[PDB]
Amino acid sequence: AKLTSAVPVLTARDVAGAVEFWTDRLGFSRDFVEDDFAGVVRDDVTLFISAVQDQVVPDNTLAWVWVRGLDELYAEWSEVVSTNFRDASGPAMTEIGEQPWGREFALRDPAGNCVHFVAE
Amino acid sequence: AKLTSAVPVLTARDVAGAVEFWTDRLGFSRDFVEDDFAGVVRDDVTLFISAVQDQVVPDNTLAWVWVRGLDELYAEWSEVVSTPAMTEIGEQGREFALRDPAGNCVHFVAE
Ligand SMILES: [Cl-]
Ligand SMILES: [Cl-]
Ligand SMILES: [Cl-]
Ligand SMILES: [Cu+2]
Ligand SMILES: [Cu+2]
Repeated sequence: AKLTSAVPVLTARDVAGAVEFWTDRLGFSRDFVEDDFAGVVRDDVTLFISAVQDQVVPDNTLAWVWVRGLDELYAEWSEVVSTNFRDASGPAMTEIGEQPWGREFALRDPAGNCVHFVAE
Repeated sequence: AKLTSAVPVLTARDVAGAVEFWTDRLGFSRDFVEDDFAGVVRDDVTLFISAVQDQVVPDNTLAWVWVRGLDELYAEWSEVVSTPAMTEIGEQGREFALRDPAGNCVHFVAE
C-alpha cells in the first residue's frame, strides 16, 4: 500500500465564517461546503473544517503546510491579515522566523486554529 | 507560491504513548520525538502529535489520509487493532476510520 496525502481538519464553532476566511480572504477555493463540515483547497493542499461546540478545541488545533515560495505567500497574506499576532481579537499572523525545522510563519484564523506555513 | 503538502496535528494528553501506538502498532516511523510534540511518518504522509491537557481536544480531532491499497492497510491493522479501534470499510470514496489511544479519529480513504 502507499499513504499518499493527508488532510488536516481545522475546527470551528462558526464553520461558515471559517470557510469565508480561508477562501475569500486567503485565496483557497471551496471544494465542498456543508453546514457542519467543509473542504477548501489551494494547489496540492486541502484543509477540512469541522464543527465543534467547545472553543478549547480550536484553541488547541494546529496544522502545518509546506510551501514553495514562502515569502511570496506571506506578502499576499500580509495585505489582508494583521501581523499583530499578540492581539487575539481576530485573525493574525506572525513574522517569518527560522525555526529548527525550517523557515516559517504561522497564522491564527478567526476560529482560533494555528496553521504554520514552512518553506520547502 | 505553491502549497505542496500538509501535515495534520493529532492531539494527546500522552504524546509518548501516541507515538508508541502509531509506530509500533501502526507501522509509522519516528521522524522526531520530544516530550510535548512528535512527528511520525509513513510513505508520503507525516502526522504530527501535540500535547494537550484537555481530553476534549483529541475527542474532537480528526484527520483524513489517502491511500493506495486500502484493503491491504486494513488487513495489516486488523491484526493489531480491534474492529483503539477501527470501523469496517464502507462506501462514502471508500474508507475506514481508526480511533487511536489518545482519542483522535483518522479516516483512511482509497485513492
Ligand atoms: Cl502555535
Ligand atoms: Cl511498543
Ligand atoms: Cl468521526
Ligand atoms: Cu500556543
Ligand atoms: Cu464523532
